Amino acid sequence: EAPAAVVTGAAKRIGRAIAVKLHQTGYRVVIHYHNSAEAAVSLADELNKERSNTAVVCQADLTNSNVLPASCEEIINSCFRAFGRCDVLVNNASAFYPTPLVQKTVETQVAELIGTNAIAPFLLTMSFAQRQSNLSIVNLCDAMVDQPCMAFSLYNMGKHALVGLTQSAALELAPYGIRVNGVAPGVSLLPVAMGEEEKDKWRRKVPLGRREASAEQIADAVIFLVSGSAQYITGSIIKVDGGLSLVHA
Amino acid sequence: EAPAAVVTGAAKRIGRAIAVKLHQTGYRVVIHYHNSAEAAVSLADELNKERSNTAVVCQADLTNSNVLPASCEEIINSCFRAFGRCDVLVNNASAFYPTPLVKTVETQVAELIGTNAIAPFLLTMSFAQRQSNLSIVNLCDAMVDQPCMAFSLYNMGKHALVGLTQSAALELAPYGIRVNGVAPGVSLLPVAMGEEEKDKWRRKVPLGRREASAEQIADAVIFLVSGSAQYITGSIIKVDGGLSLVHA
Amino acid sequence: EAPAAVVTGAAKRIGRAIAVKLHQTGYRVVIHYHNSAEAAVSLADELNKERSNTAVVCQADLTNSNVLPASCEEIINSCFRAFGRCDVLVNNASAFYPTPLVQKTVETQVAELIGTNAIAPFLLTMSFAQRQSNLSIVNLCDAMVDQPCMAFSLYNMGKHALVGLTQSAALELAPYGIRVNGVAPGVSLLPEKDKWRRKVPLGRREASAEQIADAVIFLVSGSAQYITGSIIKVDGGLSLVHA
Amino acid sequence: EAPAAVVTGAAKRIGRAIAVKLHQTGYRVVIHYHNSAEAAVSLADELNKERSNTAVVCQADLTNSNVLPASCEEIINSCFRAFGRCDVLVNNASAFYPTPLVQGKTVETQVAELIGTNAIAPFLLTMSFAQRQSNLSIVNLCDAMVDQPCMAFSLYNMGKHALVGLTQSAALELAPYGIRVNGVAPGVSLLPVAMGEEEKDKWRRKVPLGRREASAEQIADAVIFLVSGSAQYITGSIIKVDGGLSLVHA
Ligand SMILES: NC(=O)c1ccc[n+]([C@@H]2O[C@H](COP(=O)([O-])OP(=O)(O)OC[C@H]3O[C@@H](n4cnc5c(N)ncnc54)[C@H](OP(=O)(O)O)[C@@H]3O)[C@@H](O)[C@H]2O)c1
Ligand SMILES: NC(=O)c1ccc[n+]([C@@H]2O[C@H](COP(=O)([O-])OP(=O)(O)OC[C@H]3O[C@@H](n4cnc5c(N)ncnc54)[C@H](OP(=O)(O)O)[C@@H]3O)[C@@H](O)[C@H]2O)c1
Ligand SMILES: NC(=O)c1ccc[n+]([C@@H]2O[C@H](COP(=O)([O-])OP(=O)(O)OC[C@H]3O[C@@H](n4cnc5c(N)ncnc54)[C@H](OP(=O)(O)O)[C@@H]3O)[C@@H](O)[C@H]2O)c1
Ligand SMILES: NC(=O)c1ccc[n+]([C@@H]2O[C@H](COP(=O)([O-])OP(=O)(O)OC[C@H]3O[C@@H](n4cnc5c(N)ncnc54)[C@H](OP(=O)(O)O)[C@@H]3O)[C@@H](O)[C@H]2O)c1
Ligand SMILES: CCc1nc(N)nc(N)c1-c1ccc(Cl)cc1
Ligand SMILES: CCc1nc(N)nc(N)c1-c1ccc(Cl)cc1
Ligand SMILES: CCc1nc(N)nc(N)c1-c1ccc(Cl)cc1
Ligand SMILES: CCc1nc(N)nc(N)c1-c1ccc(Cl)cc1
Repeated sequence: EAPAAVVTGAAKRIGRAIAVKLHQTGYRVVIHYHNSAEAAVSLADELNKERSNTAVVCQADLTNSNVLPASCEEIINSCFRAFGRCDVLVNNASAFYPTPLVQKTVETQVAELIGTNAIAPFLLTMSFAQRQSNLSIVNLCDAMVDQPCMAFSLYNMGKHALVGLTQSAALELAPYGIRVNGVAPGVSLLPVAMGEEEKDKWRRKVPLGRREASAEQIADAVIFLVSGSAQYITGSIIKVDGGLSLVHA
Repeated sequence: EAPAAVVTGAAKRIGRAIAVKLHQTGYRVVIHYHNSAEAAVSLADELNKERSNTAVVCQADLTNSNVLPASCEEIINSCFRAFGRCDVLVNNASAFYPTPLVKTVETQVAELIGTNAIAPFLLTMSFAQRQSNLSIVNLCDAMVDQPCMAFSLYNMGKHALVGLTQSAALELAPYGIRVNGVAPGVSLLPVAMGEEEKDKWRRKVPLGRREASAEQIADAVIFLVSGSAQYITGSIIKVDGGLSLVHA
Repeated sequence: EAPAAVVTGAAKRIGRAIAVKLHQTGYRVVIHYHNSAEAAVSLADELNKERSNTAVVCQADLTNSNVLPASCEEIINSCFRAFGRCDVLVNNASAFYPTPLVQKTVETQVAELIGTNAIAPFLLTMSFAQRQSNLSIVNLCDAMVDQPCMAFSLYNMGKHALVGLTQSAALELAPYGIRVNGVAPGVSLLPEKDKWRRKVPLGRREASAEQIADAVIFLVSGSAQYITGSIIKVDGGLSLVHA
Repeated sequence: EAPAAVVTGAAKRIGRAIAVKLHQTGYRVVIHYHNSAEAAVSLADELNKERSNTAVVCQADLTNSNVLPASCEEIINSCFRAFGRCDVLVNNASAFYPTPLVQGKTVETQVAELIGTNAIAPFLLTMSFAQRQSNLSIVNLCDAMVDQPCMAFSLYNMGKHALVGLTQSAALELAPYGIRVNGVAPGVSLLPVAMGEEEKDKWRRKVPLGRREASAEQIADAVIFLVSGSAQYITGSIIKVDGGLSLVHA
């Protein structure tokens, strides 16, 4: 039978491209979404038009709270309910906004930024492992974590914690045959709210091509990590950043 | 006038040695503690016997919760109320216990990610908002990239603290606040640990086959807050006897 | 036309596996060797039996010396002469032995360890770029570079230098569309063996040269067109394991 | 009896600052130099005027060659010859110039100079320091920007990366001998003498902490900490002294 993957935040942008490319590869997919119901449903319909019964949606808020463990367990359970197995988890969903140190509550910001970027990946990892071929987890990291944007402390803290998770889970889950790796974009699809002049400023920084990564280029690295061509790779984080992280101030 | 410092988890072990050394250097100290009230008060009394009105205690749980921002604002405020200034913040307090992937898990998240990362972040916000050689020192972990098995939430917290160190160094540089870390390998070993297990850790350390004293950790904190470190920000100094360089 | 690749130290072990997989992928290949002429020619015979005139050999000593720049220019030129193009350079050749700090001359050891592991990759990079589509260079790094083996100072130095070359050349050659990346094995083909295997988290799977070659195939592919300056560890998780 | 230190490339700039601060701390010093004879002697005269017989000069080219091991052995021997002991080695001397990958000295001369001064001579001096053997240590002058390198400086960057590898490998292997091995990694400190003020200001404006380069004494302060008793458990560590520069994105 066909393997099955969960992709978080899969309705739009990079998560959509990952879900598409996994499906093209032969996976059945759970399209997790939070607010983007119409886009999630439209994607599942597109994938099911290609092969019936190969895509479902699953709604969840991945903000940290006392029920986040239950929500994460339910996302994994939704893959077993639909497809009878769960071979790949892709932790893609992520909040991003500034949290300046000097002048939503700050605890809501902690819950959203650390919850989506770190705690939900951790809880999803627990539930993936507990509910258990070529099993693997891919975490969407950030190649610029050590040269961060000013005023983004909580986002940066969350992405650093996700590197720690990737490493710790690779070590702990290797005996169960589950590999755990990361893909670290530099700039890929730019923020919807960002003006054209600012987008071009970011583009001009990238050595390879002076352009952002497509979503498909990011997804290409995810497909490699889940493939049989990566069977001895665990704990690794692949930068897909066009050289951006090597550029000095 | 004498500068003042806040040290979190200062009643015992490394945080106690840091508070002692800061005091010996000339700082007035806030000794934060959670459960260890008798040891925090005994330290305060020792330091005030050495020089009157130079130490106070401040109790707080640094577990993450809806009240943690207020608690961290109150720790910093305690230094201003006692001493009229707050020049140094040492984020030392830390929960450490296994969280296997295969207390509720959300309590473990609150304790391990709150003490190791969120409380340092909120303390950093409160310190900066209240603002000469100002600096913050974060107690990191030199083994964060070769972590102990089954310690994912602790490791996640310590990685998040590296990110805070860097992000806060960059954002607080314009205000003249330096932000750095000290990363022990093994220093004071857990008190429950049998000597046979302690000796196994000691044997791994290239430099002397022995754990760091708390005082050796504190010496790196004293350097980073001193005028000999005035250009250092965003740096994490390993104090690990070469342990992180040892392969499996 | 089919793209072409140079693989250094391609007669045996990892380099041989890389050459085979590039050839299977559709590359024409230059098989570099120093001492292993019989194995280089045996490999070329196997590859040419599959597709005629798709594999040649090239002899060079990659020890640093006054003639190393000309040797490296000749390896690159051999690819252009055989195949009319040179799309991929894999810097695989490497010397490995201990050089204790406290007690071949030490300067011969510098020439071999630093020359084969770092300087010849630098000179090959220069010649590859100067003679220039999906162009890329892949350097064989070491996943244990920051947890080095005791008494291997010069080997470790040269592998660190190779990381610096990977990064510096990625930046400088990006405007030319040449990507520069690394693959960092941990324990692959062993030179006591069991001791090492039991420490690898993914130790249920034997380490293989083909697994290393798979990462090289990804990095040279169109699936890696935005990837430059990246070093992929292929080590079963070994570098995550504390002492 | 006062401890003794060797500082390479100590006639001017950062290496002079390091020699001066070690001397102020109580060390006797060997001021190594290559071409800067007048500045080396000037400095040793100043230090000797402060306390007699506490500074000597030693001349040596640190370019790689088949004689480099003998030169490095001789530098260490000069410390024992003058002072009877050698407690600290500071590997400061360093060539720096561009070596573009795509197109005067031959490339092999550039290799010998850039990799010799930045890496091979530190390795040979480390071997001779250890063989000739309490608070013994080595400090290597690294570069905080080694992972965000300047365009066209590949050989310099390769040499600094190799020096990180040496720092770590020598820390591990020399720990049983009680010799600590650490690094200090400037971002921008004293700017090139050839650089125009406009270009210097471009660099200064990038630095978060103060929008200025490190003084030479700020770099020396980190060296003095690492050789001190306050660092007695620290080995294999590289301290950035960079004002936050390495944290700044493109
Ligand atoms: N784009 C880049 O250049 C870039 C650069 C560096 C790293 N990355 C990483 O790559 C991944 C994909 O980036 P992207 O730009 O495609 O991300 P994005 O568009 O900013 O976010 C992806 C999705 O995350 C989901 N999400 C946000 N908050 C959530 C919450 N509270 N609960 C559950 N889901 C939530 C949202 O789903 P709904 O729309 O359904 O609400 C959203 O569509 C992220 O991890 C990002 O950090 C991207
Ligand atoms: N010891 C080592 O070898 C070592 C190795 C690597 C890193 N480090 C780091 O170095 C720092 C000091 O280490 P240590 O061994 O001295 O630490 P420790 O003894 O484990 O803990 C220090 C103090 O943290 C406070 N703490 C724990 N949970 C708390 C909470 N919920 N709220 C507030 N405070 C809390 C406790 O204060 P009360 O007693 O008052 O409750 C405790 O005494 C830590 O950050 C540790 O991670 C140490
Ligand atoms: N095996 C592993 O586990 C492992 C681990 C970490 C990193 N790596 C990296 O992976 C790559 C391939 O490793 P491997 O074990 O397959 O290497 P290997 O067999 O030790 O050597 C590869 C080839 O390099 C060539 N070589 C050595 N010294 C030379 C010189 N002076 N001039 C020219 N060529 C020379 C030799 O070719 P000839 O036989 O023709 O003379 C040799 O067959 C290396 O860069 C290595 O450092 C491997
Ligand atoms: N300045 C900075 O901003 C900065 C930034 C990053 C790293 N660093 C590192 O910090 C250290 C000191 O920097 P600096 O700017 O003071 O260095 P520098 O002025 O460029 O060079 C220091 C000395 O190196 C000696 N040297 C050069 N080539 C030599 C050779 N072939 N043989 C022997 N000695 C040789 C020269 O001695 P003579 O004059 O006697 O010939 C020179 O005075 C260097 O390792 C540098 O890489 C500095
Ligand atoms: C808002 C898009 C976004 N979402 C998430 N989850 N993470 C990010 N790192 C970004 C991001 C992308 C490009 C730039 Cl230039 C800045 C931030
Ligand atoms: C329990 C002491 C402790 N507390 C905290 N906060 N962090 C740690 N990293 C440790 C610790 C020290 C030595 C060993 Cl061997 C293991 C863990
Ligand atoms: C001789 C094989 C070899 N050659 C080179 N060129 N580099 C290496 N790192 C090794 C190697 C492989 C396995 C072990 Cl355990 C140690 C070293
Ligand atoms: C020429 C001074 C110099 N010498 C050496 N040995 N290394 C360096 N890294 C520099 C240097 C300092 C500042 C700038 Cl901006 C650029 C280079």
